[PDB]
Amino acid sequence: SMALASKTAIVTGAARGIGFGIAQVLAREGARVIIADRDAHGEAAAASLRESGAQALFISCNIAEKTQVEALFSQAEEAFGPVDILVNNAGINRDAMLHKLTEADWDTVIDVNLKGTFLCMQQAAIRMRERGAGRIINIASASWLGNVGQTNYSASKAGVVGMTKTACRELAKKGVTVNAICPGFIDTDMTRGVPENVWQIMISKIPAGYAGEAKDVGECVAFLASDGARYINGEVINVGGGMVL
Amino acid sequence: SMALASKTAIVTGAARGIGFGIAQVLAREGARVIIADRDAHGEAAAASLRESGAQALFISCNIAEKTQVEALFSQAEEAFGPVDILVNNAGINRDAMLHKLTEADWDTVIDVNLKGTFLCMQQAAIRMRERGAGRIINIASASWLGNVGQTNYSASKAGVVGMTKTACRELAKKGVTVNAICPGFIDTDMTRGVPENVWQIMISKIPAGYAGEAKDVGECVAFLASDGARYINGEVINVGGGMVL
Amino acid sequence: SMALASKTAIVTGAARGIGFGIAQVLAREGARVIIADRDAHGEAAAASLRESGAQALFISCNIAEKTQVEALFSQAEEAFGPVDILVNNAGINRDAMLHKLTEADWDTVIDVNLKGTFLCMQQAAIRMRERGAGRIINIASASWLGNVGQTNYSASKAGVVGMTKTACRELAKKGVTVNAICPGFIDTDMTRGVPENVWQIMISKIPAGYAGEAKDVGECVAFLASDGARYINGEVINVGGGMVL
Amino acid sequence: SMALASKTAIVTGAARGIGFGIAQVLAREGARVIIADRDAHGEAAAASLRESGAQALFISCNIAEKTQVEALFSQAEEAFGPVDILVNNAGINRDAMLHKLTEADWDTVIDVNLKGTFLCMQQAAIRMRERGAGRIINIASASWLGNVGQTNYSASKAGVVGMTKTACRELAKKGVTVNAICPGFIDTDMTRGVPENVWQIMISKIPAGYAGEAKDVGECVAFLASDGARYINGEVINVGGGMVL
Repeated sequence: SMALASKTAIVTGAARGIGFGIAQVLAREGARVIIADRDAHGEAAAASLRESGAQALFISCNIAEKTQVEALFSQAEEAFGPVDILVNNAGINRDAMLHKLTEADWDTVIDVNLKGTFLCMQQAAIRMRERGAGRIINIASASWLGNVGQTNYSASKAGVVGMTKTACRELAKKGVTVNAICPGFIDTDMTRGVPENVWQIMISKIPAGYAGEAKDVGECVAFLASDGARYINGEVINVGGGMVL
Repeated sequence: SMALASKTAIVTGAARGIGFGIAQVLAREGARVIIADRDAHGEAAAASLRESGAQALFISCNIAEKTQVEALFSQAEEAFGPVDILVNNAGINRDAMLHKLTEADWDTVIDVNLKGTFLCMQQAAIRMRERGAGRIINIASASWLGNVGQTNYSASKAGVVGMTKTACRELAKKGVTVNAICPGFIDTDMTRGVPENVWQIMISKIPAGYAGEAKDVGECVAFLASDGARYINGEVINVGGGMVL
Repeated sequence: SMALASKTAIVTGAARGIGFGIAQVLAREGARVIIADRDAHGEAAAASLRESGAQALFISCNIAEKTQVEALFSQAEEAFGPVDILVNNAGINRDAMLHKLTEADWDTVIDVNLKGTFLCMQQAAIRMRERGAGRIINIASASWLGNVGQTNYSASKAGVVGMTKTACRELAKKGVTVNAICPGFIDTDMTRGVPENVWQIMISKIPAGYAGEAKDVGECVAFLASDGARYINGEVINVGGGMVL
Repeated sequence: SMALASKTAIVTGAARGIGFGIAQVLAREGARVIIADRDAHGEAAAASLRESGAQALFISCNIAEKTQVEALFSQAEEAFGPVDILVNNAGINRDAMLHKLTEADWDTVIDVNLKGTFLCMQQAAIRMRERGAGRIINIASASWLGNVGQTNYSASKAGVVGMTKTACRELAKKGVTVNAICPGFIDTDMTRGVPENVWQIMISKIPAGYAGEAKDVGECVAFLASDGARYINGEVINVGGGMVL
């Protein structure tokens, strides 16, 4: 109980899906949570958390724009005090085969997934290194080591891993940990359109024999955010039931 | 509080060092703990846990002998009920350069570190797969990807990683998780004789800038042992403050 | 001798350094080589190859612009016929600590190193998948798993690894291999420009005890480009004398 | 042509299968080859190489016994001069699920695959470090990161990777490289003996869409053995057409 009592956390992309489950678990452990998203459903997400007794706020933000990320952090800190935990979960897909991928679809995915994560990491780092404490948890993807149709997405999520590791080397001596999680196949409100035949193939690749839930990702986030995980830094942890993509 | 309430754990090699810190954290979270070791100080270790309010017992065992591992599990279960958590921490070093390593020093390290871990995993697996639940956590080493003077030790700990991954593939569908932890440079009661100059070199390789404590390893074990970590399987998690060996 | 006889290769970033050594080895093995670079010294590079008896041409190109990459490939094929081998070596650095990295310096490094590599891979893939044969060799970096001061560079080079792996999955069945090489510490004008203390530290991290040459990278490229390496696909091979960064 | 002219190689486990394909390619490149095996078909293997124009000799050896490995190296050097290249390919399987694996089947696989490889590496290292040159190439397996039914085999082959990396760290400064290859799914008499459903499943896991040949592994061995690969050390290279097990 209360591993993260009165810590302030920003979770990007947390209106739905994996990010909302992360937010739920952080709130369960006592964190005050900022849901940062472009999706207006973020307000309903924050309200759901509040209804359960947690303190939460939605801040509408496009993380690809530095000025908006700056404003996000300033507003978060005005509301809830210093940001102790940043979870970079925001990510989009615009899949296409390598020979067909448009420049626009390339650009959009790199801008959100990779640049947006950099911009948020940067705002956290500026603050956390001065304060001498912090947690940065990046949500990458099982696709970081390749997946058909995901030239842009795999580039973006592998790039997040590289930044995770660099950031660990720069920030560990300041009392900050920076780690990445790679979810496996997670069944959420954002995967309700996966065809049955495709689910069967996915499940066949999972030793556990079932698709995970958003809260499985959230439990790992909450551990990494805790004081107990002070000596885990620069790691890439799969939360996937053994699945190899 | 009490993430492992009602659970029973065997920790091998837990009389001192990293293993004892693992046992302390599991006990803190409510597990009943069997300290399995050849070291007679194991009794004092179990007594220390009892003095702190935990349920703990020492069982003298040489994990390289199958009959002793069988007896360990039968006695553990007679005392404390079904073993929910196995932590394979026992390991020894008999270091030598590749061109100098004696056959006896080879044989001893493989027998304890690799065969002993297999024998304990096997006794856990037989039980856990029938019961439909379990946790196996193997303590490997940063040396699994090579270290001067450690042909035998690196062989043994890399071999533990291979078995971890195999066991995940076999046991995940039965409700068991199998994961490995690689400690970095951890300062314990078993490293009090490391020379100052050698510590300085070690610390220079750690981004965090300090050597970890046995309880840092224990926190990660306790998370992996928890119900919250049900979807983490087959992983190798470094607990080393960013250190690359 | 002549493992790549009358194959056509484009090597990006080949005016100097690692890329020029790659070009030298490909030419030694009989490839006709396009040196593609922004650096005008590319002409002298091509002339050096020609003086040795090889067929080589310099094409001035900024690989961050899709139109220039399209023109590069069309010109290459008009001169030397179908492109059998693409080596993506072009890359820039604009290093800075995470808390100090300007948006322009982020943007520029991603645009050249990551987007530019994608655009070249895409032009190769369009052609090679129709022809039923090809080689794509991406030069990543030891920094892809982190390096102080290299948030942007490490992002870009880890992203190249993700794309390498994706491309293998899409193109292997078409007779194309896609692989990456991570040079270690290679003796070039750029590494000779680091401070003396940094040079000594780097040599102390290399088991071989010396900094490699550009031609060492070239030998690995030439093997992967050969018919003998038809079954090596999606790999990331370090050419670094054992160095772990 | 003739990348390994004047060199002498020992290939263990080279009577059949992957090891014989390795021997063929080394002989094609001009090496004198010792086939070291327990299998009496080793004589026919060496005769086939001789019939093709190569220098080759069969030496019967059980690599699990140190005295036999010592005799192997002494006899090899009496016949063909200093051993420049050691390829550790010998390995056996005694597969069984973790909960069923007998002690004898554990013991035998570790003794051959892991101890035997150590003993051979040790005899090579003693010699090569004094001479200031050498190549050690260990054949591991795709199973080193887990495979159902292969607790013992996966332990043994992961252990080989650990030793490879250790040996690189000790021997690189003496002019020796130590590397490992992990074959994928290679078409041999042994893989053709799997059940139909397993064959189909395996082909579906290979991006290249076909099972490789023993000579594909041999091509990678021959490159690593060459002077051109002097700066590749401590690597684990998959020869698998992109296959992830």
